[PDB]
Amino acid sequence: MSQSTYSLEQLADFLKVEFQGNGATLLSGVEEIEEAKTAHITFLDNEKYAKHLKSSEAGAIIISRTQFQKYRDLNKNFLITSESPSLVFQKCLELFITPVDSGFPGIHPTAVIHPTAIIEDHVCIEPYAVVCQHAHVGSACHIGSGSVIGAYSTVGEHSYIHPRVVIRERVSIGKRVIIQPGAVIGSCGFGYVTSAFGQHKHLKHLGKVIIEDDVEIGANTTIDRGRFKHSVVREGSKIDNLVQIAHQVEVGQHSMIVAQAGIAGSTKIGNHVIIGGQAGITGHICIADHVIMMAQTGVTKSITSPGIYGGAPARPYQEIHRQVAKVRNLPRLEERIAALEKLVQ
Amino acid sequence: MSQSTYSLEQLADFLKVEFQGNGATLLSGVEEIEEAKTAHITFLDNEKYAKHLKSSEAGAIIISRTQFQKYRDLNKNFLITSESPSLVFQKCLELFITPVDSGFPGIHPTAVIHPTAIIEDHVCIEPYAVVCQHAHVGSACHIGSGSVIGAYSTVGEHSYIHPRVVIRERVSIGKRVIIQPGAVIGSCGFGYVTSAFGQHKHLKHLGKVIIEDDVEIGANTTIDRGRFKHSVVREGSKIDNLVQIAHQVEVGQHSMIVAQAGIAGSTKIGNHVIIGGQAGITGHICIADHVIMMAQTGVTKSITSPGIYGGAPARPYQEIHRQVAKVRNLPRLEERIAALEKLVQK
Amino acid sequence: QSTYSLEQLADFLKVEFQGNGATLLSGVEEIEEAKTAHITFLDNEKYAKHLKSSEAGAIIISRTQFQKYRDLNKNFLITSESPSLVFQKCLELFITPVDSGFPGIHPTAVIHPTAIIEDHVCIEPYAVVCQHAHVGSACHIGSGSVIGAYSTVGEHSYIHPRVVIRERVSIGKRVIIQPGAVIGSCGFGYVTSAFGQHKHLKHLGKVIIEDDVEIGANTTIDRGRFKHSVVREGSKIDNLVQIAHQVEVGQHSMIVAQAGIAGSTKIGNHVIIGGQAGITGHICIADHVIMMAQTGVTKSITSPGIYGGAPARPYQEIHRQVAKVRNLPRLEERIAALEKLVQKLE
Ligand SMILES: CCCCCCCCCCCCCCCC(=O)O
Ligand SMILES: CCCCCCCCCCCCCCCC(=O)O
Ligand SMILES: CCCCCCCCCCCCCCCC(=O)O
Repeated sequence: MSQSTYSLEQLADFLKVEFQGNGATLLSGVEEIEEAKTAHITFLDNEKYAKHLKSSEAGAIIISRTQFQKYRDLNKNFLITSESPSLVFQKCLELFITPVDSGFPGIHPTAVIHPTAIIEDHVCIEPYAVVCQHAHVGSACHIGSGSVIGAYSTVGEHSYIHPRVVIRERVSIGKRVIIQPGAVIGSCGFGYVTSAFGQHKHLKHLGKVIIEDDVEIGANTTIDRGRFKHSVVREGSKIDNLVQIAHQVEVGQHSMIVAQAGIAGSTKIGNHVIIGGQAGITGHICIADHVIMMAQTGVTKSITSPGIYGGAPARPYQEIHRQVAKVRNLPRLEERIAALEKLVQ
Repeated sequence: MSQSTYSLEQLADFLKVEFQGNGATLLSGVEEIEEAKTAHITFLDNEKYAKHLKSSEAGAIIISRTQFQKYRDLNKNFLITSESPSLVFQKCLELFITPVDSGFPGIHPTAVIHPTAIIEDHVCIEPYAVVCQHAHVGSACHIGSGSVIGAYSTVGEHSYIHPRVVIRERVSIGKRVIIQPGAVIGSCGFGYVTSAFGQHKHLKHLGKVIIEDDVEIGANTTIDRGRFKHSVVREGSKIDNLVQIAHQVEVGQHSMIVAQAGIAGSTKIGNHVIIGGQAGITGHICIADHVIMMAQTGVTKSITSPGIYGGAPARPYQEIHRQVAKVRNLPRLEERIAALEKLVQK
Repeated sequence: QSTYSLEQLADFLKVEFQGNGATLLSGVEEIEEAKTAHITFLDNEKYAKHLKSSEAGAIIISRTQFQKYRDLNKNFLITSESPSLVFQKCLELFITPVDSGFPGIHPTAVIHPTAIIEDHVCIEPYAVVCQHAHVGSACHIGSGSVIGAYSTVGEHSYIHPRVVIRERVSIGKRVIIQPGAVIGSCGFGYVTSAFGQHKHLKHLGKVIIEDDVEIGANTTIDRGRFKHSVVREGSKIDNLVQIAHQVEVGQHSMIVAQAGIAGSTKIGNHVIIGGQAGITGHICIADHVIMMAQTGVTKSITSPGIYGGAPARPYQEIHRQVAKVRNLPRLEERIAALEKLVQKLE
């Protein structure tokens, strides 16, 4: 609704934060640091940008105490914080732009709930959502339009599920979980026995999917259920869009899987891992904790020790960095085998 | 059986196109030029050398004025146009297979429409679709069965939204846009802050997504919203299936993204660009106008000049072509040290 | 969930046992962490090391494999069938499938008067069956799914929730389709003005899914401009897969998650396409060809065998290539020091 302006000083008092420069500077929105004019509050997160600070027009830059110590002399208007400058920036963001809901509060009449399903306090089920037999929908839970909550599936308190998500049977979603539109949770794992005449016999997958607390699942991401055990995404992990997660995959706590990456069956990913965009990881292997996998990686063996890895096959960062450099240098190496065929003897 | 027969001349008059050949020739279907028979209507590509034309045994051949000039002397039945042969072929095709909707005209009773939302005239909203608060659906739109138009979002006139599409809140769709089944427009960016030794906190994404006119978005493709700025697909760009558009990516006009490709956050892609299938582009870069990236390209840095690119990391095409070759020639280069090490006399 | 003894299990399975047939067992579990109460099996090799020291109450094992471990004092169940299959027979003794609790045709189903629905068929809340569709007997139509105009579903097929089937698609007998899939979206074909502009062409071809095909979650299959796209019988397709327009997938082929096949390409019978592999348009893949994950096929393949890499090359050749690439620092040695006989200046 708004088109609000506030004074630098007003913003500071709001943010409960120290400031230097004109208290009366007028600020009408937020903007990233390179683009920002005198109308905008902005931030610098960590040194990545730097060059963009002394030239910036920003009428206010949100800064940390160390960065203020580092940039003290520059003639800018600062808001000095001890929290993440990006996280203080978010507070400003939320001043100018407020979230918006669908405008269908509580349980819409068109929402179908099976008699055996248990509905908790303060829940919101949107038009045309379907809750199946013996499902548990938690307290303060949001279920979006045309979403499905399958048989025996449970959705822990404060979870938010966007429009057209499919939560198959026997899936348990933890607390404070966010699922973007299109996500499929609990699809059949891709398991066959090929007969001698080359015909593929389906193996009925009767496992579960466990998605733990504070996990996020992206748009149109598909997580398959295990054959008999469980596919698991552990507490705090964040999964981007269009991601494959095959039967009996386990993802650790506080891990990140970027868009369009895929992980084959019975692979375990450790805690605090990053899987880069469009990466691929085979079945029946492990990734150790604190591993970062670059974008477009093909990982063919377990990665046993922490560090950065890239390429396909995946090799440690230094080894692949060298490999690329040497491949670019083949023309210059043939030139050296050339000069050598200058031999008279 | 064929629902229809026409004479060359009858069809010429239907198409509003000149003809050259035998006006009485009978025509009862369409086929591609290398498979067409006497009863068939076909078109001349734009490629396809003279040999394709000559040995074609087809009742009629849709051709352009320029091409005709070059092939005046050939005894074929020609349907000569100043438009694109294919576009004209299209109309011919539509005489043998007629397009079919779902059979639910106008606004279905089961559609749910928030009182605060404004639905223009002549709109088709199919069964079980939801239109949220302060949404605006323009005149002559189609909202597919079960699709969702989010809070405050706008759809321009003559847009076709197929079934089970999610348009999230604050999304702007222009005129004549087509969105395939299952697409997701305005999901949240993948943007987090890291605290407590690598725990990831959610950052509310409150920017919009802007889709300009004549843009097409393929099936199950996902287009995230910016953090505060906007994700933008410009005029006339066409996006395939299973594509990822990351937070606040800007795509130029008349650019093409092929299936399964992905652009990471905050990247600019200029006009007349083509991103081949299953490609990846990192965040915070630029692709100049008129760039073509081959399938499975992995782009790591900006591209500032036009032309074809491939490989991962992406290099100009000339480059990865020599590379593949020198790599392939590795044994034959090692064989040359199996000989240039025998000469080690004294 | 109950308990059985080895002997009872052997007799149920019609399979021979070795070890003590009094051993009580009550569940299943992967080969490593199987206790005396768990049944397990061995059907690859990468977990074979876990056998010597595994504690399973029962190990289902092939006649061939049994030779290598029959000396160990583990309880074995020995079969000449698929160990995995025999294992499945056990699995189903402890866990049972669950339906949604909505039998037959839910009153919210919206069915067009001109559609035909056979006997003994389930249609779950808010499904939408459009004009001139036919749904065979013993079919399951999952919640919020769409069956488009003139589309048919063969008997005993299972459509999971939120599946979209567009116009003129024919699903064969006993097919499974996972949530989110999209069958019969528009092919990615445009007429490109010389000027750069891209013009839409309604795709009107039919799409055919033959009996026993399985299609994965969120997989998208496009229809041809006017000619047909076919998935021949028995083929299994995984999640997030792109099948572009006019593709023929031969019979009993496997396509793994996130693969993509480009336009009007023909895949043989008994073909395996690995995860994230890509195949260009207008080419051919011979019978019994196996692509590895992340393969990039750029040319037709005609000889059966294992293929990998990008561009695709036969197994032993890409192996050797990776090998010679890794070797490059070592090969530079034999060069650096080969050059350092400019000491032959004397
Ligand atoms: C230095 C050599 C590394 C090997 C080259 C491949 C990956 C480089 C890392 C940057 C990202 C690659 C492009 C994919 C981007 C994406 O999908 O989001
Ligand atoms: C880039 C596709 C256009 C066709 C022109 C031929 C260029 C060679 C194909 C690029 C190499 C990658 C092969 C995978 C193809 C795909 O994913 O669709
Ligand atoms: C980009 C490939 C060319 C180079 C040589 C290719 C052989 C090794 C790469 C195989 C990747 C296997 C990773 C599995 C990915 C997945 O499961 O989806």
